[PDB]
Formats: sequence, C-alpha cells, structure tokens
Amino acid sequence: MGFISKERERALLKDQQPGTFLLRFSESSREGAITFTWVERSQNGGEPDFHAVEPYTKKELSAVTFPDIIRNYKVMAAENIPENPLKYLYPNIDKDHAFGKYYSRPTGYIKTELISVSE
Amino acid sequence: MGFISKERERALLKDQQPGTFLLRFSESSREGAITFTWVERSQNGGEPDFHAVEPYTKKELSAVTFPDIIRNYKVMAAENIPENPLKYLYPNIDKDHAFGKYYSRPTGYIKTELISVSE
Repeated sequence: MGFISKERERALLKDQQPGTFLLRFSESSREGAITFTWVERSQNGGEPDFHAVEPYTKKELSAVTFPDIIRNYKVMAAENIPENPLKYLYPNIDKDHAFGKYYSRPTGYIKTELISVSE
Repeated sequence: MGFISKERERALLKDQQPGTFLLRFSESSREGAITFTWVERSQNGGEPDFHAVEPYTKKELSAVTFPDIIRNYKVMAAENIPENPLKYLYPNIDKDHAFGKYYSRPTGYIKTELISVSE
C-alpha cells in the first residue's frame, strides 16, 4: 500500500486476527525506507496500541531481502520461546502465500542466514 | 588466531568448557572471510564433532559488525528456547570481556536489530 497516513492505518486495522500487517513507506526517512504495521489483542476488550517497526533502508536490504526479513521476524525475550506476530497481510492472506514465491530457496561448515529481531 | 590448520585446531580444543571458540580465517574462500570454531560435550565421554560456521565475508559484515555477530549468536529450533554456544574465547576469557569493548552501544518506532542464527 506504500502510502497511507498513520491515522487511516489504525482505522483500517480494526480488522482481524491480532496478526495483520501493512506495508508502509516511512515519511520520516530521507533515504526512503519501507516498514510494516501489525495489531494485537491487549485484553482490555478492544484495539491494541498496534505495533510498527524501525524502517528498513537499503543498508539492511542490501544484506537481506525484504521478504526474508518478514518470514523470519521474531521478537524475543530472555528465556521464552520467540513469537512470529505476522499471520495475515491486509484483508485475509496467509503470510506464507503472498510472499511465498519471493523467499530465497525453500568436514562441513554450519549454515547461517540473517535475521531481524526485536526486544 | 587467524591462521591455523583444521588439525591443530581440534587438537587444541580438547581444552575446556563445551563453549570455547577461536577465530579463524577461512582457507576455502577467495573473498576472505573470517569464521569461528567452538566445542561441545557429546555424552560419549570425550571430544565433540566440534563445530564451526559458514565463513563471514564482507557482504555480511557490511551489515552488522563481526563482534556483534558474536555477542548474539544463536542456533535455534522449532519450539525450543535458543542457545548461545560461545562462552570462552581461547584459554579462558568470558565472551563479555574480550569483545566487551567493541560492542556497539550497550507514536514511537520499535527497535530492530540484525542477528546471525543457525538451524
């Protein structure tokens, strides 16, 4: 969607599964930086404070593609299994369908790949 | 340690805590690419198959610094807390000492990092 105001975004995420997420451009870049936004359940019986991510410039994207960021988003803790709070894109589309086709790929060194993680 | 043969490496890692690691430069790139090597306990009452990682070249290091790879190395699973097999550098030196001093740093956007991860 790229361009949308951080007002009519919230008011378009009072949709669905605590786990829908926009694609936005950031307005506060000078390098032009893409981002996403997603939504939870807060227990108060309503909308979340919602959630967005520090926007991904070329720097990061040089080193790993946008899709692949998403696939493997975490969020973490000290000693808790890590979440993946990304299920459905805009209306209802399973992550691993929209961006399926863009994923890269799927005595002996051990295989690493990069990963963006919060907290 | 840079330069060493993958013979007198193993035979100098029958030192210590299942959790020591050198630094090595890789012999098998042309691009020049550093790597690390570390050791476990296999339960058989001896040395591990040991472990070393796919070599980290410029590309990767462009994006996030080598030290910072170290700090936050993972290894993961489906639904298991993620480990940190790097504790002691060569003879006995706590990770968070050797490479302390190079670490970078320690409605409202949420802070992301990059991180290197296996499995």
